[PDB]
Order: sequence, then C-alpha cells, then structure tokens
Amino acid sequence: VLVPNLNPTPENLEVVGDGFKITSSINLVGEEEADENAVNALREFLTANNIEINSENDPNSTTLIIGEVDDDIPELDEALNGTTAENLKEEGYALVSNDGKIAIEGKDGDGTFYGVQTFKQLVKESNIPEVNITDYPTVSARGIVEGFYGTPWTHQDRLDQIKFYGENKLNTYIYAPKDDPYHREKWREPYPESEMQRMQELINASAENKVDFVFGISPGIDIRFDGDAGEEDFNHLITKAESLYDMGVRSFAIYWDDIQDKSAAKHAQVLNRFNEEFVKAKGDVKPLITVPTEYDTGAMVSNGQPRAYTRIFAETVDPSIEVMWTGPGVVTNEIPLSDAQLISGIYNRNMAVWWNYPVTDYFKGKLALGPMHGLDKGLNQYVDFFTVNPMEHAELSKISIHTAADYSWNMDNYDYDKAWNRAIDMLYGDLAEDMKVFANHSTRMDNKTWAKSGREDAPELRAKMDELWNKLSSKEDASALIEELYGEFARMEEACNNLKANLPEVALEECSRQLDELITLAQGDKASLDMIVAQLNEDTEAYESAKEIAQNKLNTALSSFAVISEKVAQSFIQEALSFDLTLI
Amino acid sequence: QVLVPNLNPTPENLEVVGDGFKITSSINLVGEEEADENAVNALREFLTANNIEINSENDPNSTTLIIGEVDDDIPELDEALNGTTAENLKEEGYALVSNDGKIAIEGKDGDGTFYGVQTFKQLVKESNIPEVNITDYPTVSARGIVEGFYGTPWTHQDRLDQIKFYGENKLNTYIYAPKDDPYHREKWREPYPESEMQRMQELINASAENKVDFVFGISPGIDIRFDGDAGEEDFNHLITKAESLYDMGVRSFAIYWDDIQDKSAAKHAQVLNRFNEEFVKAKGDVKPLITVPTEYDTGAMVSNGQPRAYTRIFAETVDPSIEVMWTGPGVVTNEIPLSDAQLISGIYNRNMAVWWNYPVTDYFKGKLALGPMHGLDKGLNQYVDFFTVNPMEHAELSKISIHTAADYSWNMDNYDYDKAWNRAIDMLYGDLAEDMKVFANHSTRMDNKTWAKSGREDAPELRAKMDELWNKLSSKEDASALIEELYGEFARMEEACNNLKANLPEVALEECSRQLDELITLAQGDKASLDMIVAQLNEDTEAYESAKEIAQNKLNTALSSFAVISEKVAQSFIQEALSFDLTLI
Ligand SMILES: Cn1c(=O)c2c(ncn2C[C@H](O)CO)n(C)c1=O
Ligand SMILES: Cn1c(=O)c2c(ncn2C[C@H](O)CO)n(C)c1=O
Repeated sequence: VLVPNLNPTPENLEVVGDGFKITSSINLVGEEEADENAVNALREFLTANNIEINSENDPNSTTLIIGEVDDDIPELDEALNGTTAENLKEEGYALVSNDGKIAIEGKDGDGTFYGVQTFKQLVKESNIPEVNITDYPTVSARGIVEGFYGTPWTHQDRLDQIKFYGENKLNTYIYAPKDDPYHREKWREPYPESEMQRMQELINASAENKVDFVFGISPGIDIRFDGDAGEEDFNHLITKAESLYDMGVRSFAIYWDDIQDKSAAKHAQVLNRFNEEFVKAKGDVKPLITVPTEYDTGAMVSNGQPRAYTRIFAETVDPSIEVMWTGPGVVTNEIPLSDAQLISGIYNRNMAVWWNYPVTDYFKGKLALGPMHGLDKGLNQYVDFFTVNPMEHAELSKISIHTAADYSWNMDNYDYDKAWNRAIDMLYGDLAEDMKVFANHSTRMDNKTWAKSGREDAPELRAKMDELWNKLSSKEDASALIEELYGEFARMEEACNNLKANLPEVALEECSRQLDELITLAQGDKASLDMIVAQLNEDTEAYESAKEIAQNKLNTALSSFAVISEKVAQSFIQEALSFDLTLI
Repeated sequence: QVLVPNLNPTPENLEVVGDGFKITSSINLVGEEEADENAVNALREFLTANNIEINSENDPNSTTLIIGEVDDDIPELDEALNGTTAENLKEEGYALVSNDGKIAIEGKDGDGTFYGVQTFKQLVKESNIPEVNITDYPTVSARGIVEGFYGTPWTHQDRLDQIKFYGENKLNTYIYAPKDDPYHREKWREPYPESEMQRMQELINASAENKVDFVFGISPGIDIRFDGDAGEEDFNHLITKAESLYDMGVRSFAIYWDDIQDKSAAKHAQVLNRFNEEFVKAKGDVKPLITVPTEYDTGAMVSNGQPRAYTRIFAETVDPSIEVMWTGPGVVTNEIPLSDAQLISGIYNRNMAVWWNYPVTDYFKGKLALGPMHGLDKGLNQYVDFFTVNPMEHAELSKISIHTAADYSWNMDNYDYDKAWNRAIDMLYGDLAEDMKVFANHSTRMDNKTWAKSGREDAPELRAKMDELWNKLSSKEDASALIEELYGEFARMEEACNNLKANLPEVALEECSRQLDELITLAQGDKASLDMIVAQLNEDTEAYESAKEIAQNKLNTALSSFAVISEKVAQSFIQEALSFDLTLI
C-alpha cells in the first residue's frame, strides 16, 4: 500500500492504486531479450526472497515483464498502458506495477538495470505498491573516487562497495588506490599475472553492476616530457593503457595533481596525444578524465581570472576531456553556483567534480557521517560528472555516499536532512534511531586550519545550549530547559551504549572509539548541568564535585584519538566550566 | 631641538612654535598666591622632585613660570600668553604657552589649572621643554573609574595610588562602591563608625586634592522596603546615611538597583526622585544623583526596538536631572555603536552615563585584560556625557587600559586605540615598555565562551602570519622564510617574558607572574610546533615524534593552568599544528 523509502528519489512517481501481494511463483516475460545484468540482478533478488519462476504461464500468478524500448515486446506495451521510456535520457527507465503485473522498460541496458533496483526497493514482504514511474539521472556520471590516504579498502570492501553503487544507481568508480603500485609507483608496468585475477574481479563486478571502472594513472612521480625519454615514457603510457584495455578497462583518468614539473602545456600535450592515439583510436573508450595540477578554485584563479598554469591548460586541453576540480578549496564548505560558473567558463565546458567529503584522511579521529552539504542544487548546469572521495572506513562511508546518490540522480529535489534520515533508516533498520543520535554529532569536519566541510554537528542541541546561557545570564528561569537537556545527555549515552551492544561488527569496528568518546562527552555535559544546578542551589560541595568530573571528562575527550561533536557536546563543557553564576 | 614627549590625554590643540628651551634650576614663580591651591601643590610637588628651586625674589636670568585662572587679575599671565586664552573654553579647560624662558598656565577654572599643570609635568624632560601653544579641554564631562568588580578588593594604598593616577591623566571621577565594604551594601543604612573615619577621610581628601569627584555608591537593594512605615523608615535611613557622608565631605552619590530581587521600577524611581529633592537639591552643592537601574544593558532594557516594562516605567518616572548608567548592548560586550547610545538615550530622553566593563576580569579571572578602550564609537559623546570603566581587581595592571580610557574620554574624536595602547605602555613602563608590549599584546581579548566578551583581538599581526603559514603549507608553497620568521617571533615572546620576570617591579610582577610563565610555555610549544612542521617537510619521523611530544606537553601545561593567555593565537597555534598532516598535501 505505502511506498517504501527509495534511493535515489525517482524523477516521476505517482501512486495509481492500493498495491498487491506478489505470488510465491511468478510469470517471467522477456528474460531472454532484456539486459543480462538486469535479469541477473532480478533473479538474484527473487531467489533471495523465495519467489520461484514459472516454467509455464498461469493467469493467477503475478506477471513480471522486462526489456529495453528497442525491443518489440507487446506484452510490455500492454502492461505499460501508455507510459514509456522512449523519450527519456540515457540510463532512464519506466516502471509500472498494476493489478498483478509489473512492467520494467529501460531506455537502455543501464536503464533496465536501474528499473530492477527500484523494483527491489519497492517490494516489502512480497508486497508491492502500485505506481507509475519514469526516472532518469540529473547528472551523467555519478560515483566514488577511491582517493583517500590511510589504510586502504580491502578487496572485499571494494566488491561490496561496487554492489552498493549499482544498488543506488551510482555508475562510476575511479580506481586509484594509493596502495596499488601499478597506478603510480610502477605506472609504466603492466599488471603481472599474480595480480591479474584480483583486477579481473573488480573489472567484472563493476560491469555486472553498470559501474564504469575508471583506471587512474598518476605518472607525475617520474614521467619525463622532453626528447627521447619523453617519447619512451609516452609510449609506456600507451603500452600500460592497452594492457588494461585487454582486461576490459574502458575508462581512464590521468592525474597531474602531484607532479613538480608544473608545465601546463606538457601536461595537456600528453593528454591530447593519449586522447588521439588511444581513446579515439579504440572507439569504445569513454571520455578521458584528468586532474590538473591546479585543481581547486584557490589554486586555479586569481581575481576572477585563471592563473598562469590553468590559463595554459584550459587553452591547450582537448574539449572532449573531463576536467576535475574540487570546488573553492581542496576541502571546503560549499560549491555555490557562481564557483561552478567561473571554472566552467574558464574551461569552456561542463566540469567534473571531485568532492572531498566524507573523506577524513586529513582529520582521522573524526568520522564524517553527514549528508552532501553545501553543493548548489543547480550545479548540473555546469557539471556533468560528480564524484565523492570517501573515508578509509568503507562501511560508515555508505551513509554519506547514499546521500550523494540522491543528490546526483535527483538534484533539484535534494533535501540534505531528509536524505540523511533516509540513508540511516535504509542502512540501519531497527538501530536507525540510535544511529541518528550518534551520527548527528559527527557531521562537521574541521582540522582547525585549511580543511572544513559538512553540516554543523547537532544543530538543534546547539540552539538549546545557546538558549540556556542566554536565560542564565539574563536571570531568567531555566529549570525546564535544564531538565530537557539532562534528557538530551542521558539519551546520547543510552543510544551509544545501544550501538555498542547491537551494531554489526562491520560498522562497530569503524566507530567504537567515537562511541566511547560521545559517551564521555555526554557524561561531561551531564556533570556540567550539575555545576549549574549547584550554583543555583548555592551548594559549594556539589559544585566542586561536578566541576572536577566535568573537567575530567573534557580532558579525556581532548587527549583521546577519537574526535566528535567539538562545537556542541565538547564545547558545552568548556562553556559551563567558565560560567560563574554568582556574577549574574 | 626639543621634541614633544608622549602626552596623555592628547590635548585638543597643540602647535609647536619654537625649538624649546632649558628650564633653569631656579625659576620665578608668578601667580601662586591667587592660582588654584591644588594646582599649585601639584606644581610644587613636581618642582621639588626635579630639583628645581623657587626664587625668593625675581631674577631676570631665571625661567619664569606664571600660573592662574582666567578671572584672576595677573598682567604677567596675559603678557606671556600672547593672545592665547582659556576664556572661551568649557569647564576643566586651560591654556598653556611655553615661549622664550616663560611658561604660562591659565585655567578656565581651578580644575583646568590643575590639568594645565599635569600637561606641563608631561612636557618637561630633563629640564627641557618644547615651545608650544596649547588650548585643551575634555570631550566628556565626567571621566573615570567605578570600583565595581567582584573579587579581592583594592587595598587602601592601591586606592590612594589610583586617585593620584587619575589626577595625572585628567580622570575626574571615582565611584567608590567596593563589594567588601559593608557600609556600601550590607550595612547601607549605617553611617561610618569612628574606626573607619580616618580611612574614608583620606580617600575623600586625596580625591579632592586631585580634582577627582569621590562618588559614594550605595546599594540598598539587599533589603530596602518601599511601602508604609518600613518604607518611610528606610528612606529616612538613606537620608541620614547620605548626610553623615556629606559631613565627611562627600558631594557625589550613586544609588544602585542592579541587584534587587523585584522589578519595581516606579518605587526605585520614586526613591531617587525623593532623595534628589530632599538631599541633592536641598544641599545645593551636591553633584547630580547617579543611578543604575535594574535593567542596565540593552538586552535587558529593550525588546523589539521598544523599552521593556521596567525600563519604560523607570524612564517615565525618574527625574531628568538624574544620571542613568547602562553598560551598552550587553553587560560585557564587544562594542557600543552609535546606534545603541542613540536608542537608550532616546528612551531616557537624556545624555546617558556609561558603565564600561573593561578591563574588569571577574568573570574570567585567569586572564589579564591589558588592551585599550576598544569598540567604543568615537561619536558616543553626542549621547553620553559621563564615562566610567570597571577595572580589574589587579590595580597596577589596570593602569594600561585606564590610561587609554583617559585619552578616549578627554579627546574622543582623535582616539586611536593602537597608538593609545602603545603610548600607555611607553609612559607606564619606561625601559621595559617594548618587552611589556610583547607580553600585553597577547592578552587584550576577553571571552568566557558564553555571555561575556570584549577587547581587541590578541596579537593580530602574529595571528595573520600563522594563518599565512597554513595557507602556504596547504597550497604546497615554500614556507621556509615564514617558518624562520615565526621562530624569531616565538623566541622574542619567550625572551620578553623572561626579561619581565627579572626586571618588572614587584607591584606589577605580583599581578602577572603566572600569565608570564604561561606565555613562555605557549611560546615553547609554538617553537615545538614549528619543529613538527619542519620534521614533516624533512620526512624525519623521529624528529617529528620528539617535537610533537614537547608540543603536546606544553599545550597540556597551558590548558591545565589557572593562568589564561593568547587563546586564539599562541595557544590555538599548537592545536592547529597537532591537527595538520603535512605528509598528504
Ligand atoms: C584532486 N585530488 C585530491 O583532492 C586528492 C587526491 N588524493 C587525495 N586527495 C584529497 C585528500 O583525500 C584530502 O585530504 N588526488 C589524487 C587528487 O587528484
Ligand atoms: C552595571 N553594573 C555592573 O555591570 C556590574 C556591577 N557589579 C559587577 N558588574 C559587572 C561585573 O563586574 C562583570 O562581571 N554593578 C554593581 C553594576 O551596577
């Protein structure tokens, strides 16, 4: 009857009935014409939900019909009842569930696979609402770049991530882990046979999930440009790219982010020649991706104009090349429309975004657990390619990555708070509410210098703390608010204890120190209220006791590796410690 | 060529007219018999201290000093002034001309004469005086200090010393309301017993001798009754308390409502009105009554552009002659912009009195407030004619900020807070001034993280250089030169503080010893932070871990100590460095 949480939000969805229960066995129509990856995804779903396939038809049992628009299948047409994927953009699809029948029509193969993923999300306990849906992405390339420093994702993390992207309609995965010598330290060298199977597994998994596996080369460590050596090194770049092509790689990136020979003309020459001699020569390779040595607005621009390097790079690099930038800074609050317009103007095309959130390599004590935040909802005007750099913490990165999927697939309707709530609801099931209490305190990233991004920590509790100080300093009665805040702090502690006892090991292993840290702070916040109450009661012994406890809790948090809620739970203790009620 | 020395306050009008001259070891004194008595005593005190004798009979070889008031008939004074005059200046005004062996001081009144002397005292260095024409007068009529801080009281000797300091800097108001004198609050009805008489007399006499109005602060809010027979008894107690003070020589009074448990605006106002009528008006020689209403900062007084009930009623009831104090937009606040003064003064339909809560540190005692008057609108005088600051329990170090309040209130229009700050330290600390500046520069900003904050930011130039260090490092720009420069600043900080520890007089050192040790610790931690950065640039892991451990111990020592200084600068720098991972830029 009711529509389950969906992610991404589909473009068009209307409830057209009251839904029905899918029978224990079903009629499968189109299984041989439809996209193989979509059909394999469907079969895996039905198999896991104990829904058998009928070898012969039966008007009683539910009928599921699947295929592309370019297929002449009139059963699909009949089931679709007008609505079609014919005029939708790439990766788009139509889905109709109406009395005992579900029709999935992709605009293409990719689109068909996405139709299935939505279907999977619509079904609960063999029940499905009945709706009419047409859907397609706001932006063409949506995904993740594995560009963080620190402990690398394991082979199993990547495989799991790859499936998670497919399931959320993310179509891009840029493979450039700092731990793989063949992306950088041995960039010339083709993969040895002893590495071939691992790579093949990533390449295959990506393909079966409609994910573009982008191989990222950073030749900057030692590439040469001039004379015979430059020629040799260029040929090695070709050599390497085709050994990868022979494994099935069809997307490439070349990074100039870390080179010291800051020569714009030479960087772009290598890109242009690679583009001619490889990308275009092959015909089925996707547009070349690049990161220029200047890759954030502050490094790219002075006074509304490009700097020397960026001016030359933008003038030299072929228009068919995806150029990545990070926004106004490497790690920064926002990408407002005006920033995208500026950089897009300079490069005379739609840009690619490398968004350093929720990555935490620069401030590892803190987990980044908030939604996409600060990215203008009109960005698609100037951006055709959107990626996020995640944490070394693969599992917990799913919260933020989940909201990125929504932002990039349905940008105009993206609401960061509802997206954030939905991500945790869909990922954490019965522990969703407790996870929210904890994660609410861990959204803001800030290394106290050059790197800051994210939604503020626990903003509503922050507003309440502010009101307590106003009331106390204005001689107004705060007894009801003090009471409310004790409730807030007890609830922080309780939720974190719950998460400790009940979280899956795969999540708990990423966040146990931060859980303890939040508990410590909740206990200090409580002791801080005790100080205020002692001063209102003029009780010197109760004050001194609360004060030593509050101070100890704060000292524990400060010296601990884990970091959380700095401006809210932690700062509150310092505010209370410096507050002297006797002065008014 | 004798240059003009530092002067405080900055005189309204000063023109250098000659190259200056030497004041003989013996001088001719002309007018000392008709001129203001306190002014003359201040002059003799100065002459004596600088081994300058007074000629018994005229001697045409000697420097001639002529002193008097405008309405005094002295032909030598008129001749020496050569057209310059104090005749059309406001009260406390005076003229001073030093020209060719003659120094003429003409006050518009007795107070102005005294202040002419104070300027003369500042003009003379080693018997040399510049040749200048001066006409001078204050922007604001009442300038001074309220002893209104919580904490350890000023001693009797601190107060006597403060009063003399006010006289030298032309501050004419001292509001005596120490929390720890019972007769001010806990025993407000009771007149001073015989045991306390000498002590009170000394303060009153020292104030008068220094042209300082000694305001007695009464806080009856503790237990004053308003209705019926008890209300009548308490009002008569107020009257008999005030006349016992009057008999001791007190001519200024403040009555406070800041701490009363009710908000009975009409009753507060009627007590003042009646006191005004039966005492202030009746005596004829009592200055305007001073009050602090129960709501005394804009936040407590105003809601949506309009007075709150208490304020509206108090404003409606209180007599127009009464001085009403407010502290600005908050009790302890960054600024009083012109608009705030305009709003409150409009509500009260009168020129307001300011109770400015800086350099008071009672709400964050680990930090010394060593900055200038900061955030006060330079056109505030349009709406304000009474300016006081609430200082620290630390009487000696309060002089830096008070010195700047003297200059802001006497010469408001030309007040430059950086220059006033520098001049305050130069004039107070002599040979240790440059070192004192290094230290005090890290201790101007007050912030308890909640309701209270005010003052110039700590060490802003250094803060801008630290910012630029992180900009360079995160932009992969070479930072060697800046790093070297910062090593120099941190070494300077430590060396200034060590010299201060060794050479500060005990009266100053006593108040700042812990803060000195704290700045040294922070400086050492700052140096260690640089060593961390350098070790990361050199890819030296062992050098990194060793610098880091020092940085963290220095920071930890700073955080756990009572003393607080340079929170956003020297202290924050270490935390910034500890959170920065250079290995990934
Ligand atoms: C634009 N860009 C990055 O921002 C980046 C990177 N490797 C790491 N980062 C950013 C880092 O994760 C933020 O601390 N690479 C290889 C990159 O090209
Ligand atoms: C306007 N006002 C004050 O601001 C004040 C005060 N006693 C203390 N203060 C302020 C305090 O020193 C700052 O914490 N009194 C008695 C007062 O009238």
